[PDB]
Amino acid sequence: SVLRELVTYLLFLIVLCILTYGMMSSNVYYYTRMMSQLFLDTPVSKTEKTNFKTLSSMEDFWKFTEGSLLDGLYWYENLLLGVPRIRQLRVRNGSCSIPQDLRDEIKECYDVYSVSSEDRAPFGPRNGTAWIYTSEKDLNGSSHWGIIATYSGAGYYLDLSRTREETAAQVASLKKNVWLDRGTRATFIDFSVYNANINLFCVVRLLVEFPATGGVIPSWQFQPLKLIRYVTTFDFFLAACEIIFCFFIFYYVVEEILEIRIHKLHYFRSFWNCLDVVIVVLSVVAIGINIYRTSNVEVLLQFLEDQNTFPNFEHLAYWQIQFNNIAAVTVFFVWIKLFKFINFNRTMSQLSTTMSRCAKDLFGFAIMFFIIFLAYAQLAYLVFGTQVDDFSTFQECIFTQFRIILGDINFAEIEEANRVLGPIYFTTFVFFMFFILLNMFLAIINDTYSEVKSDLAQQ
Amino acid sequence: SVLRELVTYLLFLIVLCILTYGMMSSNVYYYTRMMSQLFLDTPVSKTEKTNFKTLSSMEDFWKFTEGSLLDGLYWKMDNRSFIFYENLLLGVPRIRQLRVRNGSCSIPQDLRDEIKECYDVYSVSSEDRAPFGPRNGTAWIYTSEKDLNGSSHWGIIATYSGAGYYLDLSRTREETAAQVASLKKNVWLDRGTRATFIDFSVYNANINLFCVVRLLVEFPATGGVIPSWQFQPLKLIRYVTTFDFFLAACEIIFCFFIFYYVVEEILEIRIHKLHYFRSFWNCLDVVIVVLSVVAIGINIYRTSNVEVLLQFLEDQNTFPNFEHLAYWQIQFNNIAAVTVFFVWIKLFKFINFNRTMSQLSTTMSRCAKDLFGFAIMFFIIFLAYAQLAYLVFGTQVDDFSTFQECIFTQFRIILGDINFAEIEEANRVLGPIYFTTFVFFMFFILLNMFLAIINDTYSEVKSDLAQQ
Amino acid sequence: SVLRELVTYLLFLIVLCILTYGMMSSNVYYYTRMMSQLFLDTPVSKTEKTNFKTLSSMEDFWKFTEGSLLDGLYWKMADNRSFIFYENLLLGVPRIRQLRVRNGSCSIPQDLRDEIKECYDVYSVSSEDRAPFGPRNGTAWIYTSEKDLNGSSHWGIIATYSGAGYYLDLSRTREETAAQVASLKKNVWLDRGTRATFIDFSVYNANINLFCVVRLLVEFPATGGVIPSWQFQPLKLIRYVTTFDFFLAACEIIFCFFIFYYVVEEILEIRIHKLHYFRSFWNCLDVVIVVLSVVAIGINIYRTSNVEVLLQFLEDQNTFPNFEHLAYWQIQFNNIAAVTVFFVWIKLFKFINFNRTMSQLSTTMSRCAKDLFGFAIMFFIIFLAYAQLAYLVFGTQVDDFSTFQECIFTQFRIILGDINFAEIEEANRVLGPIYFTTFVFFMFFILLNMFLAIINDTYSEVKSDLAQQ
Repeated sequence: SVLRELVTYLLFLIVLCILTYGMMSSNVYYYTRMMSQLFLDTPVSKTEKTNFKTLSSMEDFWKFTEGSLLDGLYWYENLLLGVPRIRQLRVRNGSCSIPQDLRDEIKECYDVYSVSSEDRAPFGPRNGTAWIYTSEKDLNGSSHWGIIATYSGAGYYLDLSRTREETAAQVASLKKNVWLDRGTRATFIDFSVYNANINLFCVVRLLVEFPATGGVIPSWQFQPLKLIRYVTTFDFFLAACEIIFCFFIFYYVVEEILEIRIHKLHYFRSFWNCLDVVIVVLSVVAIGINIYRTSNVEVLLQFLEDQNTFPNFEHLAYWQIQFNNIAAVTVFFVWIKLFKFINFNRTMSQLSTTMSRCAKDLFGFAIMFFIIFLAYAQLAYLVFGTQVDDFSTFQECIFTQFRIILGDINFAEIEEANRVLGPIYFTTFVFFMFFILLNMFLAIINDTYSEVKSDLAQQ
Repeated sequence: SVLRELVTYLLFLIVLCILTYGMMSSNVYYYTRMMSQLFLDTPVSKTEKTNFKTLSSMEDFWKFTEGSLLDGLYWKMDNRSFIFYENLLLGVPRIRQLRVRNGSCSIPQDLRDEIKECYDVYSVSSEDRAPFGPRNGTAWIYTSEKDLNGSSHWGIIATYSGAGYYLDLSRTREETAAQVASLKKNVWLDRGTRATFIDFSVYNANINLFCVVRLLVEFPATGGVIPSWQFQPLKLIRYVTTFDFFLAACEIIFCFFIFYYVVEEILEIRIHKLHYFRSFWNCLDVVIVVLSVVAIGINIYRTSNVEVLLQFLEDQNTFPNFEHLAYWQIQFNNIAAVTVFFVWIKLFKFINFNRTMSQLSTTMSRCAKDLFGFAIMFFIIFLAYAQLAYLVFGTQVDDFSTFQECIFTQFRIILGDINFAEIEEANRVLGPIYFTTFVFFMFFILLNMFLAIINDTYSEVKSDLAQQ
Repeated sequence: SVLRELVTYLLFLIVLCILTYGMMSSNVYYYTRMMSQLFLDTPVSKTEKTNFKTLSSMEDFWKFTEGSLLDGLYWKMADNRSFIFYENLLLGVPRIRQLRVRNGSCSIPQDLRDEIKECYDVYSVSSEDRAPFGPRNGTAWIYTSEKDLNGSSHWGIIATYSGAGYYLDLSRTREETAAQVASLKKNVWLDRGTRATFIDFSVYNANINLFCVVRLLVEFPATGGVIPSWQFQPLKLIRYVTTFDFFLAACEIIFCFFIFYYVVEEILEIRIHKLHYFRSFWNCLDVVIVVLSVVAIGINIYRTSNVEVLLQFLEDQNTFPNFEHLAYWQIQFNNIAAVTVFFVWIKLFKFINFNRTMSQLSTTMSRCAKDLFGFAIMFFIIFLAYAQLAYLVFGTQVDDFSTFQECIFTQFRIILGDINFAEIEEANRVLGPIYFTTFVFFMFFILLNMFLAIINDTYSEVKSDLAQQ
């Protein structure tokens, strides 16, 4: 009856497990450590200890862009794959309204970054393309969604060279004619690498944000890509597994459309059918991303030998990230669907009936729990927001509250920032979470279990 | 009926949130962060690895003042000083110490033949009010609290006063260094010194936000140094942008809501339903109204009491007195945060839109007199353990040095965030006994008693409402 | 009536708190912290990063004695006194003392009596050396008895040492203590037979009225290595100075009167009425409190009445102040007072019955104690089985299971999640993960829930019985 259904699903599960195991051991994560450590951890020179992880000004950034960058870009032992690009976004003088109370000394004001306040005039000597505005369309750029703002794709860009002898000269020329004024608000550096020692790709992005209050906020992201081809037999086995998984999910969506065709009258009143639909949509988006990257990985090999043109390879990294994050939740949902099927004996029948008969009550109390949770998170944001660095943003406040529930409290800066109303908040939060609120879920489950056992016994 | 109350409560909550996050400028953290990293983490000199956070003596303070402070204060492009090329230093900084007099404490007659001086711990009754050193300037002459425009501080060791021996520094670096060198030559920090303060302010005209800095160094009566700091941003030129006018309009609307709520509360307390505090929502409304009125009072008091800013602006070569404004800003922020928390908690009055939520609310309500009655006993045991820990470990751990610190350590014990390598070496017996018994009684007795009360109450409430 | 008992207990509690928290006065934590940071955390020299807390050999100890110790002891301004923080006065001179064992004090196998020549046992009073050695000139090379040294046993980490040994009294200035220590180092003073070394001194700090007694102990185990330990204790020996001291004395007298009254009342209530008197748990608490209080009073009387060492020091202040027994008895008195305060606060449960909510909870606890004891026997038997298995398997490798008590402490910490599974997995790749996983699973899934089952059953039973009746 359900033997085939269970069997098909079990077959489907082992295919996913094999694919994940093949994906879990790509020997790439080691490579990304040992490639990021070259740029973000090597001092700028033999004298200073400053690196990209701990930038603190503009002069050290100028030191970094001629030095620890060129030193690690031309010499694990990766090599270049084209020409890199440096771009900046900046605001315009007079973007503010200085209060009339004090204007005899404050002559220049630059607002925080925004599209309305962005500068478009040609500044400095108009010799090249770094001293003139180019729109987002002309650069084929997109948003970045940085730390303190979101940055567009336009700006003042300049493509570097393939030989360090000329890249150093041109970056020194850009340093001589002052390029990073007070209005500079962000700076991007991008390039691509091959590392011919091991066949594995990567695209890099380096960001420096200049706040209106002084200082720098360095940010980075490394995302490798794979050019997997028919090399070994295990690769052939994985490819065959991928193909049979594509056919299996095709069959599965056929049965799903059949289910929604004959049983269209009611298909969302059950919790499991929603699981099936989310699983199938995540699977289809994952396979779409996979086929997209497989189609587009062949375009990029033109830059391996010699091409003096910047390769625009950020969408590949974005979609690789999305693909990984979709695959993780997909396999989690598949394992939960497996957890559904265990209803063989009377004991498991009682357990499943108990878990199913107390779903609306648990959902109902989740609302109260999260109302209290977000009230506490908002209190923490309003009290420690400016000082602690663990509560600087609302979502970071929520994450810190979840970590505190799992016993990862600090309480050092919490008490230092506010000697009263900080300890009060911590003690009340701990007392109410660990003794009162979290026990309501258990109370609901206990009462439902007792009711189910009594009902079956009297039946 | 209830819909009108719900919608007016929703509008009140919306305007309150808009007010709170209007003055909660995004990414204001990095301004104070850069200031702290500049004035705290910087080593006092190129050779030394000591900074302000790790001061341990008085020569360390003298090296810091002539070192990291004069580097982080004065920048070159009587010209002005821009800290990060954006932050402008307003006026001059001020340094001020508090002293005690020889003879404030008495030496026993047994040891009077080898110990002469005796300086008490800091107190107002034992404070030095006499000139000393080369008595020519204001750094060697006592100036009272009112003649100096100060107030109490409440440091770590004690609560210091607003008087003492002060000196207003200069606008440039060349002569400020000379002033500090002269204060170092003629000994300014003797054995009598009990505290020292440094204050200054910056503007950063890009955003419209002042910053007030205070660095406190306490010299305890046993020897040593306890450093402290405080960076607080302020906004005193509010009306600059259109969003500021929007915020002012929301402020007026919020005052209108608070007045309406006060009128209704007086009406419902004076004649109708006298002594109606038997409910919970009424008490919650009273707390919210009282907190809102206190916040409005503070805002009214310190929204037009900005004549210190005008007095600085008419002559910018003086010390800007912005400490009271920072203190009242901090108090206002605390009151507003608590008010927002309680307004959010009030939302439970309206979530009864089905049977499940109503049943959950009833179960949570009917277990209020039992959980409170057992929380009394829980806290009796908790405070007994805290007292024992204070009496045993209060001299040597740093986590039990004060009673409140003892209480905080215990809530942290439950989360497993302890050392136990310092509890066990502080007292080899009665330390492990403490830890073992505390863990056993917290996890195996009282937690299960809380859960038992909750379980029994939920079952009884559900059964009785279902049967009725 | 009950109000009389309540008010008398409240007055007793108030007096006891006044006394104990007057002893725990304004921050002496910083007084202790300054000294400990000055001596323990100061690196032995400019280049090396070694401090007293991380000694590893004999040469490290010799660097510490000639290095950070003299710098932290003697401060500058004719051979004047040294004020440690310009405020703490070094009293008299410090003393250094060691313990030794005899050459050939063990048993070595006859199959190696030509390969192994010298042997020194672990420390024991039957194995300690008592003969002159080296350049037998002064008191550093001649054994001096415990009675002649006015000392006592210390109970260090490894063993309980004696009050005797080879001692030397240092000087009042750096230029002479340095020479004395250099002469001790040249004519080798620390051989392989050394088993311990002590350093003692005291300071005053007249700004407050509080002595500090410091002892630094370094043990050399028979298997090699160094184990450092320390002890900083503040004392008040000149009590009556200010008016608050007179207030504390009056409170002391009042507390003694309360203890006498309680003793006579409990004696007259155990004389005839209720000759058993012990099956109440409140009478047991009363007698526990009375016994602890009279022990504390006796210790206080027999330690304060003996400040004769202070007088002897005050006659001539170029001698070693012998404030060791005073610090020891101060520590004992502090422990007894802390426990007494704990139990007096716990006795407050006798009066919180003002309504039904507290009454039913107290009844629930009383009626569940009898079953929780029965289950706790089994819980602790299983706990001790796990502890002994961990001691026997991981005891020689992990450093967290070296002794049975350490195994119990480690298991209680594991219950909190304060453990490092990597260290216990490396020691034994099999039976390590099994022990940890099975312990966590059975402790949290089975043992922690039977307690809840019993508590909930008894609570529901008593609530329903009261409601029905």
